[PDB]
Amino acid sequence: RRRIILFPVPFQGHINPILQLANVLYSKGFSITIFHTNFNKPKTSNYPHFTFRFILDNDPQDERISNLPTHGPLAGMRIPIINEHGADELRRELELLMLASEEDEEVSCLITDALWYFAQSVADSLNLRRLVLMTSSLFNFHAHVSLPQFDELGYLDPRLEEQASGFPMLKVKDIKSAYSNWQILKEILGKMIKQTKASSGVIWNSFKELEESELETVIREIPAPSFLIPLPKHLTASSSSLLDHDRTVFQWLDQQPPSSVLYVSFGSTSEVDEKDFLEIARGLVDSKQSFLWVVRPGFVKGSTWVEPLPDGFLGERGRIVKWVPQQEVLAHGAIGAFWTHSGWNSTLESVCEGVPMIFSDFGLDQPLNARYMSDVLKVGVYLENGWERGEIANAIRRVMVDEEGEYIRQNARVLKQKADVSLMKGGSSYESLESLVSYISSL
Ligand SMILES: O=c1ccn([C@@H]2O[C@H](COP(=O)(O)OP(=O)(O)O)[C@@H](O)[C@H]2O)c(=O)[nH]1
Repeated sequence: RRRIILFPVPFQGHINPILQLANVLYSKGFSITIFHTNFNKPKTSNYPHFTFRFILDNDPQDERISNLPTHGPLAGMRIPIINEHGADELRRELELLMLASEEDEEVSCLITDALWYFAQSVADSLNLRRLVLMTSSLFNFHAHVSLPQFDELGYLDPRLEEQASGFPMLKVKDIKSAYSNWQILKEILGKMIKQTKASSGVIWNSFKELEESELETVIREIPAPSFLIPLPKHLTASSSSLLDHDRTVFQWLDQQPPSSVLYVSFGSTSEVDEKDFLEIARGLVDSKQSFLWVVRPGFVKGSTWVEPLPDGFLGERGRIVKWVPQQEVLAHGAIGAFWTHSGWNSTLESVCEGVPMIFSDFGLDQPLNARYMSDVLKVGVYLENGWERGEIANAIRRVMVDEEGEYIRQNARVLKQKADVSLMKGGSSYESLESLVSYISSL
C-alpha cells in the first residue's frame, strides 16, 4: 500500500484541483493525506476516505500570520509568509507522518501546489519526492518563461492593440494586464518556476488537445516529466466548496428551455466597484436573455452582498444567488453560455461541459486564458474593454442566439467531445494518468 500527501494552497481555485487529483489518485489505489492550513479549510466530513492534518497556522498563531485578514486581496499574504517561514514545521509534520507509517505502508511522494516552492528543499531533505500541481494553463506558463523577452521589449514597464513579439496569439494589452503588478509578484514567480523545474514531476490541469501549441515549451523548459489530466472530466469539485451551495437554482433551471440561460460568475476572489456592478446588471437585462448570476458576498466593494440593486431590477428573466455547485450548473441542459472572469478552473469546467463563454478578466492569468479561448480555440467572445451595457448585451446575444455565433457554439461542443475522447483508452489524458500512476508507484 502506498500513501500520497497533498498540500494545497488554501484558496478555492487551488483547493479544488488538488482535491480532484487526490480523488483520482485514491481511485487508483493510493491512500491520501491532506496537509492544510486551518485558514479556508474545506469540510473534512465530506472526505471520510482522506486523512486531514492541519498545519502552519495552528494555535497559537504566528505574529507573522496572526490577525492577517481572512478575506480580501490581502488574505493572500499568507502565501509568501508560509514559503518564507514554514519549512521547519512542514519537515516536522512530514517526518511525524513518515514515522507513524504502517510497516506495509510507504509514503510515495508529496504533491504540492506549485506556489509552495519552499516545499522542494523540505522534501529533498527527507529523501521524499515532490511533484507539483499547476493550477493554471500551459499557455500561461509559456508566457511566464517569456517574461525576459517581454521585459526587453518594454511590455512590462507601464501599442496596446498590437500583436506581441513572440505571441501573435497575444496583444501587448494582454501582457500588461497579466503582469500589471510585477515588482511585487516577480519574486514569487521566479521561485515557483525554479522549484517547479527542480521537482520530480509536474501535473497540469489541462489536456493535450486543449493546449497543443504549448506542449513543446513545457517539454523543453521543465526537465521533470509532465502529465496533463483534465480534472473536471473525472469529477466535479463540489465536495471542496468553501461556501454553502444554493441548490434552489436547479428547480429554476428545470423551468427553462434548453440552452436558454446565461450563467454568470466571476470566481472566488474577484471584487468590483459599485459602478461596474450596476453596469453589468444593466447589460444582463439589456441582453433580454435569461440569466443566473452568482454574486459572491464581498464581490461588490462597500456592500455586504447586493444592496445597490433596486428590488426587482433583474425582473422576470434573471436570478442572483451567492454560490452554486458551478460545474453541475454548467452541465444543466438549460445553460447556453457562461460569462466568466476567465479563472482557469472555471474556464476548464466550461470547456469540459461544452459551454461557450463570454470573457471578462481581473488580471494575472485571466486575460491570457480569455485571449487563448477566444482567438485560438474560438469558444467565446472577449469583452476586453471594460464594462459597457451595450457591448455586454451584444456579446451575450452573439454567443447564445445570433446565427453569426453558431461556429462558437459548435466549437464548444466539439472541444467537450475532444476532452471526452482524451479520457478513453488510447487518449492523451488516459495515457497521462496511466503514466502518472506507474511513475508514482516507481518512487
Ligand atoms: O458559485 C460558484 C462559483 C465558483 N465555484 C468554483 O470556484 C472555483 C473558482 O476557481 P477559478 O479558477 O475559476 O477562479 P478563482 O476563484 O481562482 O479566481 C471553480 O472551481 C468554480 O467551479 C463554485 O463552485 N461555485
